[PDB]
Amino acid sequence: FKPPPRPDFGTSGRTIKLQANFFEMDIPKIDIYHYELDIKPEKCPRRVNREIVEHMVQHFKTQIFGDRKPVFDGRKNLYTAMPLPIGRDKVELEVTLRIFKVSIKWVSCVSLQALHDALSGRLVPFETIQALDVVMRHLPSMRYTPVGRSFFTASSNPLGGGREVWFGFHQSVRPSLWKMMLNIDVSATAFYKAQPVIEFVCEVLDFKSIEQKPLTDSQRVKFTKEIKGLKVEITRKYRVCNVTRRPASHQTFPLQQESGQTVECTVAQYFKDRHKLVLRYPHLPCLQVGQEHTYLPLEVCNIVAGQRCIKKLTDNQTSTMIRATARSAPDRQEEISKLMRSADFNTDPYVREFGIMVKDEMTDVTGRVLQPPSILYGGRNKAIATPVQGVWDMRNKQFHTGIEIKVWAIACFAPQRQCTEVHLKSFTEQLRKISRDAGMPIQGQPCFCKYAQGADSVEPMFRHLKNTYAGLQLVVVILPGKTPVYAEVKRVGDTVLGMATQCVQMKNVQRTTPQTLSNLCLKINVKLGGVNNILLPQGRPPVFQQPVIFLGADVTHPKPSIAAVVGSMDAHPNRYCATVRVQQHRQEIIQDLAAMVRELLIQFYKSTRFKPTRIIFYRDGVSEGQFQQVLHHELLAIREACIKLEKDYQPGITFIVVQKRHHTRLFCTDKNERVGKSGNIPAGTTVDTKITHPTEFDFYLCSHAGIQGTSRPSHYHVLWDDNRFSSDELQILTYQLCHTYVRCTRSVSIPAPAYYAHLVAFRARYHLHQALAKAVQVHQDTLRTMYFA
RNA sequence: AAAAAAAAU
Repeated sequence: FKPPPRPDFGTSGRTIKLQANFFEMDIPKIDIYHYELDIKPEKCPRRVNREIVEHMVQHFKTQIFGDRKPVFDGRKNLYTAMPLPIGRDKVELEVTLRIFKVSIKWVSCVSLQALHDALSGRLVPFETIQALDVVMRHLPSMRYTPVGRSFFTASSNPLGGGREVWFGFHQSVRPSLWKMMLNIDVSATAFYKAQPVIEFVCEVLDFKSIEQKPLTDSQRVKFTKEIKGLKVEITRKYRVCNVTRRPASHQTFPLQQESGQTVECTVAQYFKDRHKLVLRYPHLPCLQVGQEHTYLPLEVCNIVAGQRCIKKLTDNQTSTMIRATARSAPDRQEEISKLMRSADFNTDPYVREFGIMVKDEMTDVTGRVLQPPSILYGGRNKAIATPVQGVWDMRNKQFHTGIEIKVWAIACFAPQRQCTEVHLKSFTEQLRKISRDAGMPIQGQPCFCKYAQGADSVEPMFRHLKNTYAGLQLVVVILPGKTPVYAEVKRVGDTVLGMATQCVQMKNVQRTTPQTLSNLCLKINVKLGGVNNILLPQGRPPVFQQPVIFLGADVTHPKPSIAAVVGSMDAHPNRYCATVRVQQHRQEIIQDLAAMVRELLIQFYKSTRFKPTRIIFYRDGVSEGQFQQVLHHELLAIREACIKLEKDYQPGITFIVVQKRHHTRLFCTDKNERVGKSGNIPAGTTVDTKITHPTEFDFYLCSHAGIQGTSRPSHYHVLWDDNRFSSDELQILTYQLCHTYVRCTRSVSIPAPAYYAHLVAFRARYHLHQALAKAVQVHQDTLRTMYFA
C-alpha cells in the first residue's frame, strides 16, 4: 500500500564528485491561491484555453486581476500569488477572441510552508508540487510547443518521409531532501514537416516530383498509414481518418439540392461548382476527414505544423535521429547550462510574481563508485575476470559449463550466388576455432548444410532435420538483411518443434571477426543450456544465504500489449525461465501476473528442489504516477501466487521499479574521472543523497559504461520490501545482477532479469484472442532454457 | 538478425 522509508544511506564504493541537472529552487513560505475555471465550450485544446485566459486577464484587469499575474495549467486550474477579490462566490465572465463563457473559482489555498515541512520527514502534497510546476511552465507554454513535460520549437533537419527534428528541452519540478529541484535537460523529438500534402505524398512514396496516374493498391496503403490520424488544413483544420480508394474525379458524396432530393456528387465537381476550382490532380485520392461524408483533395491540404511523430521510425530515420542528437557528457552539460542562461528563470515575470528563485549552478552531489563483482569462468584454469570500466573479455578464459556440441545443421537463406560454399567452409572453420577457445567445443563438421529461400520453407526443413538427425542440438540460420523469415524461424524453433536456433546475417558470414564469433558463441552456449559464467560465489550479498528467486517484469506496447515475466532458476543466478501473455492494448498493469508468478515458482522448485524464501521483483516501464496502481494489483498478485501454491507459504517480497526513461543526468566534476571519448561517469557510480526522494527508498545506479552520447543512470524505487534491505546491499545486488547478462561480457544498464523480460516480449512480437495467447505460447523443451537470448 | 551503449463535403 505504502512504500517503505529509506532504511539508511549506504557507504560502499569510493566517493566521486558529481553534478546533476537539478537546479535548486528557493521557494517562499507564502500561500498560493488555487482557482478553478469552467469555460464553455469545454473541449477546446489547451492552447486556445491559454489564449482565452490570457485575454481574460488583461480585459478584466480593472475589476478582477489588477497587477496580479495568474498562471494557468491550460485546462481548469489557475493560480495567483495573491487572492482575487472574488472569493468566494460565482463569477461568470465572457471572453472574446470566438466567444467563450468563462467562470472562475477559488478551490483552496496551497500552503508552501506545508511543502517545506514535507521536505523533512512529515511523511508530500502532490498538489503543491503541481502548483509550482504550473508556475514554472506557464511562460514556456505560451512561447513553445509543449509536448508532455517538454517544450519544442522549429529550428532544415530532415529525417525523410515528411518527418523532421525539433530541438527543445524537458522541464519538471521535483522534490528532494530539504529542497525543491528544477530538473532541466536538453531534448529532441520527431515532428512532421509543415508542408502541402502533395509533397508529403512524394516524400512518403519516394517521388522526386508528383508528376501521372492513380496510385496502386500498394502506394495508397503506405500513404494511408502515414497520414492517418494527422491534422490537415485547407488552403480550417481537420483530422484525417482515412484515404479514399477512389480518385477525386470519381469519389462521391450525397449532396442535397434545393428540391430536397439528395444526389451523389463527385469531389471534383463540387470543388468546381462551389469553389471555382478545377482539380489539378483529379487522379489522386481524397482525405476523409471528420467522421462518416467529408472528403478533401490532397492539393488543397497542408500538414498542420507542430505535430509530433508518434508512429514507429524507420531504421534509417532513427539512426539519423540518434546521430543528430547524440553528444558527449561534457557537451550535453554545456548545453543545459546555455539553456539555463536563455531560460533566465530569475527574470521570468511569473516565477518573480510567485517569489521563486532558481539557482544557476547544477547541484553538487557526491556519488559512490561501487566495486564490480568478480566473474568466475570454467574450463581448464577456472579463470576469474575482473570487470574494468564496466567491461571484461574472454581471452584465456572458457565457459563455466560449456556445451560440447556434436550435432548441428546449417540453413542458408542467403543466395548461393552471394553466400558461396567457400564462405560457409571459412565461416564454419573460424567459428569452431573460436568455440574451441571459448570452452564450448564444436566437434565435427555440420551434419547438414543446405540452401533455401523464403520464410515458407522453414518448417518442412525443420521437421525434416528433427526426425533425421538424432540428438540435433542447434540450427544456424543465415539471413540477408531484414526479412520475415527470421520471424518464421523463431516461431517454428521456439513454439512448435522446440529446437534451438541461432540466426546470423549474411555479411557476418562473408567477413568474420573473432569478436563477433565470440559474441555469437555466448548466445549459443546459453541456448543449449550451458553456463557462460557466474558471479564469484563468495563475492555475493547476504541475500544468497537462503534460496531466492529474481523476477524481471516488463510490458511492451505497439494491437495487444505484451506482458513478460522471467525468473531465475538457479542460485548463481544464471538461467532464467520465461512467461509471456498477450493482454489489453496499452494496459500497463500485468493482468495475469499471479498465474505467471505461479508457473515460475513451480519451475524454480523443480530445478532446485527449494522454495524461495525471498522474491526480488524488478519491474520495468512504470512511471511515478502509476506507482500505487501497479503496486496494488501486482504485489497482491505475487502474494496471491504464493498462497495459491501452498497455504502457509509466505516468502519476503521486494518490489523494485526500474526506470531508464527519465531526465536526470550525472556529470563528472573532476575531468580525471571522465571515461572514454564520451566522457561519462564510470560504470557503477551510485547516487542516493541529494536528488533522490526526501523520505522513500530510491537511488540512481549507472551500472554501464558510456560508449556514446550521455549515459542514462537507471533509477530504482523500492515500492515494497519485506526483506529489510539496507541501502548498500540492495545497491550492490542490482549492480551485480547487471553483470549476469549473457549476451555480452559487459555490465548492462539494467539488471539481467529486467533486460530478459524485454527480450521475451520482443520475441513474442515476432511470434505474432484465444489465438493470440496460443501463437505466443512456447514449446515444452524450449521452456527449459533461455531461447530469447 | 554477434553485441552493448545512445534519441524519440
